[PDB]
Amino acid sequence: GQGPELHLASQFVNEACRALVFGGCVEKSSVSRNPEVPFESSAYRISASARGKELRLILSPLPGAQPQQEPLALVFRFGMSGSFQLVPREELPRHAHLRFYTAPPGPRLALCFVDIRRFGRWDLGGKWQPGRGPCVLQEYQQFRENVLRNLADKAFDRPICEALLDQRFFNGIGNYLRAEILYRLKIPPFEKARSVLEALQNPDLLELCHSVPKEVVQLGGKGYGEEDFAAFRAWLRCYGMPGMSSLQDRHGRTIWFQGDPGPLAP
DNA sequence: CGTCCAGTCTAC
DNA sequence: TAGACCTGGACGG
Repeated sequence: GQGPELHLASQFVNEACRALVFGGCVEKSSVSRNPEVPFESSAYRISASARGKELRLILSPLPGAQPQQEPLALVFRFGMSGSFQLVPREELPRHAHLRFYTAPPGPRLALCFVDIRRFGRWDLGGKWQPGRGPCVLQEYQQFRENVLRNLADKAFDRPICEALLDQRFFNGIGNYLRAEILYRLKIPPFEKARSVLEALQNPDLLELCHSVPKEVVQLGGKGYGEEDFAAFRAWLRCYGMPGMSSLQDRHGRTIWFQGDPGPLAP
């Protein structure tokens, strides 16, 4: 997932879990190299928030719950294929790598972090990743200022299409988003980032870093629901669209665009 | 059957 | 940085 997917995932967890009580342990799959979640309570609620490309689950025991302990926070990064599902306890999907089980009684459900490729990671501790910039979705003015106020930084030496993936400044922006954002302003992807952003001292390039992902959020769903996917493929104008160019950036990631590749092309 | 394609993280 | 980390779907034979 990118910003939209992480945000929609957070809304999914909060709606799904609003009226559920969890109890017992936090089960990890045998295959997962992420840490055991050292947490057990007779009764806890789960809530989520997203910030950029990270999602924070908070495990909050009910007053009286045993053992007495304080809330525990986990941050997830999804990598290529992470997601959350609320499933029947005895019908876990494949690659359900972390599972929270609803308490005795009630219909026995499991909230599962599902990650086919296992590129996703989780950390004990609620801290956002130090060095990630503010969320392009929920912290727009802070994100905007964090870029224009630090254009001297060497990150802006790189092609704009590469800078847009630097989560220190574009926390939430990933591959389809950079293609879709640049196509809307017909900016060559290998224009120098500083050159494009100097200008901004018309929805402009930093506004699109906010408004474009917000469009994806308003599409809704996307595993949070199959025509959900069709609605997305329809929304796309550039990424993987017939008649568009593609190149490799210097980290081997495919940028989609129309026309002028731009000066710093390989 | 095979090939090729789809975001960190970390060792050097 | 260059390579590591994984599965599954879309292809072509």
